[PDB]
Order: sequence, then C-alpha cells, then structure tokens
Amino acid sequence: DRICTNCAAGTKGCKYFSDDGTFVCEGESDPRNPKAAPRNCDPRIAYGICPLA
Repeated sequence: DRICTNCAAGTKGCKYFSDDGTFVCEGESDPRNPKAAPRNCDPRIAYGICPLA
C-alpha cells in the first residue's frame, strides 16, 4: 500500500520512504497553514516515518 502523501504533504520531521525501502524525501509542510491543498498522492511514497531523525 502507498499513502497519499508527498514531500510537501508530509509533516515536517517525518521521513517518507518507498515500499521497496528507498528514501523518497522528508516532509516539510508548514505547521501554520491548514493543510488541504498540498495533499496530492505521490505514486512513489509508500510510508513515512516520523520518530526518526
């Protein structure tokens, strides 16, 4: 399965990786504006790990 997220859609701090294991990109969404527009599904990201630096 692959979540409907991406680098912009992803929460800042959470590292998004693909299903294979390849690192896609870390989320860097601004925590001020209501996240709604930047919610396009990226057919590359499968899961994002937040508890990881």
